[PDB]
Amino acid sequence: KKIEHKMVAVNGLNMHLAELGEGPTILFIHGFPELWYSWRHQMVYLAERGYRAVAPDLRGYGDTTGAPLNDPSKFSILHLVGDVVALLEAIALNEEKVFVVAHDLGAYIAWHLCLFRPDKVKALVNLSVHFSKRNPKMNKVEGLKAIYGEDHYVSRFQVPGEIEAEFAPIGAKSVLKKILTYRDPAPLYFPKGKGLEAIPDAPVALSSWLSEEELDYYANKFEQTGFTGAVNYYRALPINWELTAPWTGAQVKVPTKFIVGEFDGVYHIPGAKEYIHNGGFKKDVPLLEEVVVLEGAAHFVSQERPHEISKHIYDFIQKFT
Repeated sequence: KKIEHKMVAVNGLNMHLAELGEGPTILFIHGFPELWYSWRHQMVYLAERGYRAVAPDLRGYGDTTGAPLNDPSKFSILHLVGDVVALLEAIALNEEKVFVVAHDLGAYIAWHLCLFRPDKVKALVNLSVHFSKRNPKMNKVEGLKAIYGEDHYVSRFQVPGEIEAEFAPIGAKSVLKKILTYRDPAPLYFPKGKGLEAIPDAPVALSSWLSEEELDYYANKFEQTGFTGAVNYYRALPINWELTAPWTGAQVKVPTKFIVGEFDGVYHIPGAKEYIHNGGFKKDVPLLEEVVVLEGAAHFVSQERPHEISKHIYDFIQKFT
C-alpha cells in the first residue's frame, strides 16, 4: 500500500492530491514553502490507524497547475478557501464533515475555511499559525512592517519579482535548506542584495530530522516551479485584509487543537503569546482545547517532531467517535 497520487479539477485548477489509507478523511493543508510531502510522516501514521489521509499541493505549488503566477490577486484567502471547498466536494462526497490538519499558511487557510464553512469541518488541528483577529486599523503587511521594518520577509516578498531575483543566483535547494533548517525566534530577513546572509545558521546536528533526500524532494519541485506561486500568498495579504471585513467579531466554532514549536517565529510576534495563552484565542475559538507548545522545536514541527505531531493528531481526532 504505497501513497497514491492523482489530479483533480478544482475551482479552475488541476490539483495534485496525495492519498493514503481508508476510513474517515483527514485533509492535510501545507504551508510555505512546502508541499503535500511535508505531511509524509503523519499520512503513514494515521493511515495505519484507520484513516484516509489526503494531502494536496496547494494553488501555485508542486504539481498543482492553473493559477496565474503574474497575478497575485488570484491567491487571495477567498480563492484558497474556494479551492479547499471544491476539493472536499470532489473527494469527500459522502462525508458531510471531515477532519482538517494544517500548518503555517495552510492553518491561515483552515481558520478561514472554518469561519466561512463550519458545516464542512468536523474538528481542526492547526499548527504554528494561531487565529488572528482582524485588526481594523491596518493590514498584516503594514503591522509587521511597522514592527520589523522593510527587510522583514513579508515586506520583501511584496513587490513582484524582487524576491525571485534575489533567489535566482542562489538556487532553490540552498534557499529551501536555509529556510527549513532555520531555528531562531526572530522573523526571517531578506535585505536587498544580501541573499541568505541575514539568516543565522543553527548547529548542524539540530537539523538531522531533514535528510538530503527529503531536501532534494523539495528542491527538485521548487527548481521547476520557482517561488512565485508560494510568495503570491503573501502578496495577497493586503487584499485579504479588505476581503475579510465581513467576519469582524465572528468566532470559529469548530472544535480545535493548536500546536506550536517553542522557537517558531510566529509565536514570538509581539502580543502573540498573550493572545494565545491569556484568553483572547479562547474567546475567538470557543471550542479550542488546551494549547500545546513543543519544547525545543522550531517552525516545521510535522517534520522535526513527527511522532509527537502524529500522536497529537490521532489522540485529538479519536475524541470524536
